[PDB]
Amino acid sequence: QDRPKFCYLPDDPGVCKAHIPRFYYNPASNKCKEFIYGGCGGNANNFETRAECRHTCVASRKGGPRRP
Repeated sequence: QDRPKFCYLPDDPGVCKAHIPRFYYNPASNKCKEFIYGGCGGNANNFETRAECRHTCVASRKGGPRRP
């Protein structure tokens, strides 16, 4: 893909018992979401905003003149 494969990795907050506002890209639904990060496991898919999350994987695209 023209985009990073780590953007496909499901949200991986890990297995810890904490709470940190984090974000991941969901290509399967073509949408950004916020998740609660712990502190145990994780991946390269761990942002702090939706505008970043889309600019990471949903970059370089020109198709659909303002879809409904």
